Amino acid sequence: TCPFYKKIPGTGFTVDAFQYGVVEGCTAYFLTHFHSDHYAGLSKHFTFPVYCSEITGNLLKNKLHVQEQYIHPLPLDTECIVNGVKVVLLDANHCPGAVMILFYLPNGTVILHTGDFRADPSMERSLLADQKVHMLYLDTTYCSPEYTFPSQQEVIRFAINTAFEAVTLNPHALVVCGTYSIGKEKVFLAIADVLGSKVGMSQEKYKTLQCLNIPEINSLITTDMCSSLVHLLPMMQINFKGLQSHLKKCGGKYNQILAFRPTGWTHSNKFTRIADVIPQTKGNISIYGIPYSEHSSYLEMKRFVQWLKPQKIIPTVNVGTWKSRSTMEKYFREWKLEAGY
Ligand code: NI
Repeated sequence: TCPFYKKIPGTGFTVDAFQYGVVEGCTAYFLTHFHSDHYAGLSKHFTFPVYCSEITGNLLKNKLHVQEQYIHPLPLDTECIVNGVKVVLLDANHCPGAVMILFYLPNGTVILHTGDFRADPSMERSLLADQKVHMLYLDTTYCSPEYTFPSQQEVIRFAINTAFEAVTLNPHALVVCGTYSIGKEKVFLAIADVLGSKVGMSQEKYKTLQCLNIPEINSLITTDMCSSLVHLLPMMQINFKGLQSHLKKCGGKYNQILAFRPTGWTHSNKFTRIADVIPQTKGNISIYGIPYSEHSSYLEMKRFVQWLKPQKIIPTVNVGTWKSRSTMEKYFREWKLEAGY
């Protein structure tokens, strides 16, 4: 049954709750972003309102085939009335189309649901700054002090450099980039731009990217693999048995694959910096794992929460075990005591 942490008190509203059938008393199902654990349940046979960003609506319509009439996109940063309740959608700094939602209840309570987010200082000067928020439904994916990671701009810098040097040394080298969902487009789009290439991909992956309101996208992606030296493949295929094979498929056109795997955190974050990363090499192929995150670091989350000073915090990730729940509450208390809310 729909968990309590996906229900907004004093509304007929639920958040990211599509896999429990008809939720009793739900007049509106919000969707924060197009990642499968969050949309699990939607199909062409959904006949209840869905409220989401414009980009998310393009993905619902074109990838899952939901019918134009049941998709209600809202603009960002704009006060909207939904079934007699004022809401606002804010950019979550997660994947394309991902939002946070602000709900202003008739009784005067104000609730922020983060969806999935990477907290940033720029959020402290958004519409959030204009009033008190009482309840915070929080993306706690990396809510532990070991989770440090660098800035996206640092990680993208590294990648642009590795690739440029490798291709300038060997003009017949391929850059491959691993993907499974939307997210992390900047990794591959940045490398393509330094190399003067479009990024080549399958027809389904091209389909996904054409929903995203990226400007000038027609100049940046293609379905013609042969014309292109940055390629996207499945992350299930980013390995030696899979790369070798893929290098065979190109028809004696490249003699070296340099590939990137953009992961959130892995335990080699604790001991090695970004400047001093190495790859795994079997022959002419080399695979690099890069810590590109679209979720808050521990410190990023902590700063945001200490600035917001909510009266109550409900975690939405890592809630399945008592040990995890207990561990997060301890951090929340630490934070509150240090700050004096
Ligand atoms: Ni997500």
